[PDB]
Amino acid sequence: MDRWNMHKPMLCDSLPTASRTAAAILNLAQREDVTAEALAQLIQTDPALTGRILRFANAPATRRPVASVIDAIDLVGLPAVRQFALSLSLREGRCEAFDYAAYWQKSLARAVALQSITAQASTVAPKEAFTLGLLADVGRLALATAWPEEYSECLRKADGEALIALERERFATDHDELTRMLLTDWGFPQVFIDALQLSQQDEIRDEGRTGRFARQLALAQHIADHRLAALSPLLRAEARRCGLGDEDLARL
Ligand SMILES: [Cl-]
Ligand SMILES: [Cl-]
Repeated sequence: MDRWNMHKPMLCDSLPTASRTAAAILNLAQREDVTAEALAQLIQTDPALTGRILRFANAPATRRPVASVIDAIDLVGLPAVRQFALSLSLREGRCEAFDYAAYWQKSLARAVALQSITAQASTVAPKEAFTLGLLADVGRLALATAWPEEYSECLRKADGEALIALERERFATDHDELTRMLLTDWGFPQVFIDALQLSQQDEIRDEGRTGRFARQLALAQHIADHRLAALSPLLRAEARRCGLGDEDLARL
């Protein structure tokens, strides 16, 4: 497991993967002849393994950072990435009150939504956006993994802003700050973290690419929450402001 460093909390190797997803990743990883593409498609359904891979690929010597499993593969080679995939052989999970299935389901759905949204726009590369969507709240997984019993207490007594406040008290960090710190450790440049933080405001007025990407993130989040539960006038207005064709996003 990973040590919890109070000054600079950081989990990566120890984050769990879903049993079914791990089984399938291992199956493919042990397959005699698997493509880079098939392996990446499968691996990028898992926030834990995706993070580890990005972090490895972005570690100080390398050269430019990557933000998708397929780009990591091109950069460091399929054999190295395969090693990380086979490492699952060696969880999901200890935090009693944390809904892991819900977390994994929502993370993928959001990744998929953000990819579609950005695919019809010109802000960021959709494969990189997918990854950010996948990882947008990986800080939740990390707290649940690091402090399973303490975090179960928090989860039973609070949600929303009150949960954030409770996390700060117990851990001197919260799941959103932790996410940004993780994403920063794993190689993402600050504009992406800022766009993510922006996307979490009640209302996103900000101009520029950062504002537009933030509105795209906010839309992926709210749309994903909606299916897995229409959009408010504000969100529709923000949707219109990025420019949106609809409405295969509100279902499938
Ligand atoms: Cl440490
Ligand atoms: Cl604990």
